[PDB]
Amino acid sequence: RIGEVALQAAKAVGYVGAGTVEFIFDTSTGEFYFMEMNTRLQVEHPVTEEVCRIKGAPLDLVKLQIKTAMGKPLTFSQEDVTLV
Amino acid sequence: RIGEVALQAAKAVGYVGAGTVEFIFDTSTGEFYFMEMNTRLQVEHPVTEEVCRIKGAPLDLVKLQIKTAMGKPLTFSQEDVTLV
Repeated sequence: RIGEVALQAAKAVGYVGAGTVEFIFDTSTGEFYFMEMNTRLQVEHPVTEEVCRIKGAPLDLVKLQIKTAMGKPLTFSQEDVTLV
Repeated sequence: RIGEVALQAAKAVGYVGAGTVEFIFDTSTGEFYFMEMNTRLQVEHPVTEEVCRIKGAPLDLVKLQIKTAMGKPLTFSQEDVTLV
């Protein structure tokens, strides 16, 4: 679900490339509320990489951003990506 | 290459669903020239199916057409499909 909310916001403003949506969460309430988003690659990009593989292959975040600039379209759905 | 030519024509007119582009070819010339296209599912659909697999799974042409009508987007690039 975190994804469905995040994709709605990025589509609404229109977005190309890589980015990060930030939330704020309370355990007692159990719900997440939007706080801020950054339209820029974070410093924490290589961290999230260790917990995601696409089509069984290692993921490179910067690679795609160059390929995104290339104009080529993607090759994978949200599905091909799995955490490990 | 047959693909690159076919995709150009379908994009130019705009197209949704399944279709077939027909060519005419001379061995002596070695080049293919456009003759006609049909904007309709052929009768020969199950034939081409035996020579194409997507993500290693059996392909169902009619299935996708319902899923295309569903509004869901695809899950595979031109690559995932291989002949066998």
